[PDB]
Amino acid sequence: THLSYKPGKSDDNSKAMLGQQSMPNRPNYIAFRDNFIGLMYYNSTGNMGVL
Amino acid sequence: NTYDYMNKRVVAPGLVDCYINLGARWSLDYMDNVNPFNHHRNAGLRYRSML
Amino acid sequence: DIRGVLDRGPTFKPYSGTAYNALAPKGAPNSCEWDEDDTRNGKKTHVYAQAPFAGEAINKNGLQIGTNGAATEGNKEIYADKTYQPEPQIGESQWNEAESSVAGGRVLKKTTPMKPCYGSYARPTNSNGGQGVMVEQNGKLESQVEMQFFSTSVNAMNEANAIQPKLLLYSEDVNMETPDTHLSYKPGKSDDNSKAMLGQQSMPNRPNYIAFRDNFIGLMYYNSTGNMGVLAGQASQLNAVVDLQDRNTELSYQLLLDSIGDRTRYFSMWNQAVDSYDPDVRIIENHGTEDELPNYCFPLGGIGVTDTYQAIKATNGNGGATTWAQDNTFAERNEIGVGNNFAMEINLNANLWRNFLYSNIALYLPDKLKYNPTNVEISDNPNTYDYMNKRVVAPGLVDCYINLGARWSLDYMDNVNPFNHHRNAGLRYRSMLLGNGRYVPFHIQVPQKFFAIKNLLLLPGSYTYEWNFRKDVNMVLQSSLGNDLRVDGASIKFDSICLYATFFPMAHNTASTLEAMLRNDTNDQSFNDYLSAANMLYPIPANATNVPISIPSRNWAAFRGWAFTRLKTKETPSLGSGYDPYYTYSGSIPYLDGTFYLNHTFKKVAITFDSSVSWPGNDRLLTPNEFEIKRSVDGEGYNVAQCNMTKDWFLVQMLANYNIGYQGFYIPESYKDRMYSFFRNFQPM
Amino acid sequence: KTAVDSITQKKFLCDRTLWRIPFSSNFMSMGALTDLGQNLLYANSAHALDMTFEVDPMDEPTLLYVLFEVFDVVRVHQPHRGVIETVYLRTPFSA
Amino acid sequence: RIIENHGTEDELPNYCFPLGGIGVTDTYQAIKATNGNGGATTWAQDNTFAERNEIGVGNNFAMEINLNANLWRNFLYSNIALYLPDKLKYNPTNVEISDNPNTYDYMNKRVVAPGLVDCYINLGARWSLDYMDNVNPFNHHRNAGLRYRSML
Amino acid sequence: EGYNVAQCNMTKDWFLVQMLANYNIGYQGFYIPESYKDRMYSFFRNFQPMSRQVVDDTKYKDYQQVGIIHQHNNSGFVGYLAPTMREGQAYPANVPYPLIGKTAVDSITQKKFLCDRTLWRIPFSSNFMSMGALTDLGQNLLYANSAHALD
Amino acid sequence: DIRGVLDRGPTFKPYSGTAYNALAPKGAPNSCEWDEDDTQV
Ligand SMILES: [Ca+2]
Ligand SMILES: [Ca+2]
Repeated sequence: THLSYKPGKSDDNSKAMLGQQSMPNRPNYIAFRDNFIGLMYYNSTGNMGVL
Repeated sequence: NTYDYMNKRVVAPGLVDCYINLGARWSLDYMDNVNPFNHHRNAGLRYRSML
Repeated sequence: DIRGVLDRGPTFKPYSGTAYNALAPKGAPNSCEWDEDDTRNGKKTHVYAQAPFAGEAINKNGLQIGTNGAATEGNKEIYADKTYQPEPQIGESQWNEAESSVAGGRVLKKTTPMKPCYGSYARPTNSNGGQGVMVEQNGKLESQVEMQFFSTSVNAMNEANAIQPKLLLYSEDVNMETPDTHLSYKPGKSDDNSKAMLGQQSMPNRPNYIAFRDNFIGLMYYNSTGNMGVLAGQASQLNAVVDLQDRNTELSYQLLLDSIGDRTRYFSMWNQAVDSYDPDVRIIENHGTEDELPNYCFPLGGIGVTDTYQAIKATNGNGGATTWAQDNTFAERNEIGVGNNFAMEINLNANLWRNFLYSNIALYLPDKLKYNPTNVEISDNPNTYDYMNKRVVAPGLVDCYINLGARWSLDYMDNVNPFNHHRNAGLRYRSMLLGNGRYVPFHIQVPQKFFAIKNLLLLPGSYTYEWNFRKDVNMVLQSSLGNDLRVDGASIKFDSICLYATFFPMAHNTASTLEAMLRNDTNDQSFNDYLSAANMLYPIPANATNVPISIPSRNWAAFRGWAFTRLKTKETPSLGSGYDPYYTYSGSIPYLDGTFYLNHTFKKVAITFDSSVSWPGNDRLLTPNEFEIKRSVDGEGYNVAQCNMTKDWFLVQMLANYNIGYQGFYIPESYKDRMYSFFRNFQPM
Repeated sequence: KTAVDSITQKKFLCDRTLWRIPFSSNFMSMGALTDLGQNLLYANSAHALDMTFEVDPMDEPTLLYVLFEVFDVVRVHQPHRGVIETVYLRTPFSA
Repeated sequence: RIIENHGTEDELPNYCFPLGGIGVTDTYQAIKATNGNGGATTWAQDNTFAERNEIGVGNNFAMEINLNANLWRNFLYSNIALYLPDKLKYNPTNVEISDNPNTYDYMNKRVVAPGLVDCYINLGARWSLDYMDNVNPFNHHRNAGLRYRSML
Repeated sequence: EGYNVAQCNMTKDWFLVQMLANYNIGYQGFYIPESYKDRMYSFFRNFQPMSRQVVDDTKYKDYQQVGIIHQHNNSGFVGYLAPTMREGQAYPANVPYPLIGKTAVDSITQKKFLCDRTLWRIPFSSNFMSMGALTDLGQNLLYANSAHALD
Repeated sequence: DIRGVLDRGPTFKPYSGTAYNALAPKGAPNSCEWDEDDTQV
């Protein structure tokens, strides 16, 4: 979470700070692409494969 | 580009609410040019990332 | 190809629920003030409101909110503008936010009516959102908002001019409208703003879509001897299209389009979207809800009550008995609770199920189970929109307990035409195609549906091609509820109509060869309509269970068979005639797009040639001389398929549809069994 | 444990169809022009038809929708340039 | 069969209100403004306004509640929690229970702690619980065919 | 608008070209192409028209443009320009404009479509059909015995 | 057929909302005690 409303500036404990609140961070997944696209070079004169 | 900038820029709820373009099956003009696949609802990306 | 302008009238609401302040409670009124008899007699005025905004100080100018530090008069003050300040919605920040000194707010005037916050609108009147009405003085528009200072009531106890101010309310005037909601509990007949009127409630009006029918049915005159079309050779001065009042074209095109393709997908060009209905609205799979856990709200700040307390450091005893004392390290007055924090409570799921079960079934019950309202004027015309909007239907009829745990449909709801609804997905799609407003300029393409020239390959020449179109407003359109449309005044005007056609860039000589080859006598064109049936309609007076029909002597060469069904007279225009004035229903004709529901309302049928020789012939059927469709419970040995029907009628239907039945039944293949079939649309309960 | 005594009801729904009875002698469909349609009995003589219906009562006026099934065919001929002629046949219930 | 937990979408608190809309209340009284001649400002009491009016100040009384989350828990519970293996349960307190470990009474009157499965069990992972695999998943009221046959 | 079609804004010519180049339907009257010829990356599986109406700004005599900051609906029950604790007081709402009922406003209509997830095609045929893996015009002599520049 | 070790950084979060006291009202703080300066000293 990250504080979605911070009334004060200094983080010191104070009477007002009993009013701060929160909000969950947005989700983002991360994985391997479809069909591993890009995992294998192609189409580039630099690193041509060999059979 | 990093995460926190995308996580802490806040946007007013009022821009979209249950009184938007009522009755009309329709897409928001700001959203006809934003890649609709970099979007967390995506089933394939979700499945791959869980796997 | 047609271009025109459509107006859908005043009675078109395309959404369930309302739009304005929908979160506010359905009995909460806005800030206002009304008049009470003095207690001549100087009638007094009472105020119900609150002041959310917090400011600095109050003087005879108003409430000060700014401080221009570099002002010419030192630190001159900045008072809120009376036209839009203070904003209605600006409030506090934190859940505690201890009270300020002064405060301000907005409040209506006694002149305008009072309506609950749920469903309240008033158009703005300045660039910054002001709602105060304007008045022309000296030829220029000016405002009328006027302060209303206020102050403690403790006034009532000691002290004097020490009376200082402590809450300025700004007060004005609006042009309040309630476009899509109506009153559901009005306590008094009179309208003068009482004390009790602060508790009136409002609810929204049933959604009601209006759009073009499927495949643009009704837009072109077919089967009308008065206004038959024409496609003929120009010089011929002789016709080439003939028609009778029985060739029922539109249903035939419906069925043909069913046969050679799928239907559960939509094509925008011809409005191809058949009208479904949710399988759970018609038939209820009610088995309660999952609520083993209780739900519970909580105090915005977590703990609700409290109880000051005092630190007591343990200045322990001396020798024996343990004494105590006080400490000065801590504070002196502390907030502390005891026990479980105060909490409210709600059952979640059952509320959602109950809301849905009321809203999607109960409002459509047959009219004879509803009761007029109190203290609201309701139209005396039992077809218009208002009547259907304002009757009251007891929620106790349908709720969580009805037919619990059983799969069933209510006997009241069997004969209600279930394609007139608002979850009929095809209707929603079509109504959204045009747009959600009420003034619509449109641009459409209509097919040609008469079979005898539907596919004919024309050959070179000059032809006269001409046709007629309807201007009626309940034929070419269709509602969602079934209300008339001439009453409510929705109009439609055709401006330009142009004709398009496509060719093939065939090679010259090849086309010449084909033309010469096809002009010969012996290779002409043959065409056959899909339905290939007659049409007979016979009246059925109310509360009768017997219909005889006789056909006089005639020959029957090359017959095929009988099809039949039943229809409601209120939902069927007269044939042939170009305009049926006695027609006052704009729902969905079954006779013109194939939507039948009365099929279960039959008992049996019997046939005879020359009044003495029955025709199942020769004792084939289990009953002697009659097709026993359905038996009542007395049929101790012939009910089949765990339901009402008899075996033999089941056998006859299964044969005639799928050629199954002489070797044990089973589920016929997919592609052999289409949407309008038998087995796709069979439900025992 | 305390269930009251009860009786049982049953009924079916047949939304969105037609009821069919074809003119075979075995209730099958073995080709469009059915066998009984050309038998000598029903093609070279006259006959009179009587149908009797028993239904379930209602409250508003209604219509019985009967569909006799026959053939409807059209032959279209066009000898010269820009002249088209046709002929129709609708067997019994003819024009 | 497979618990596929993504959390729930809740970025807005959902609040409930007072049946009337305005919170507490405090009597108040109207005043006017006879000029403060040569001096500050007077402050009298006008007679046109009846001298007991209702008014709240600041915001209004309100209570909070988390709709989506609450629904999800109900769910997981009612649909996965109860069917756990017998050995993960304890007898209830001060109520009779038949000793025959098969009949309905025993099958019902036991209690299973909703702490074992929560809104955070294996959160974010497509997975299935160890105790559940070797327990039949066709004996379950979420069944379709069994429901259809029971209702028929 | 004399040429647009399918209740959208796409000229008839482009619709004809697309339908022919994809499924060779278009010389016998249009209809929904069959399933197996219409896969995921097809055209007709990725074509959606849409339209709406909004409030005109030159005929509604009492039009008053309103910024975001001064817009209030559901006031006193929601936040102010953020997802935080509720603020404010009850009041009639200022502006979602009305479009239905006895009190409509002068409105205009807008139309557009969405066709993501496919390529726009043009076949190099004489009459835009798929008559063979090698088109006919590619064999036409004038294109196979000289050179030409393209623009 | 490859094998390796993958690290998705610190910005990896596969769920909407959170898992820590999800029901608790957003505003409320937990038990605490802070300091103030008494000006009457
Ligand atoms: Ca009080
Ligand atoms: Ca008081």
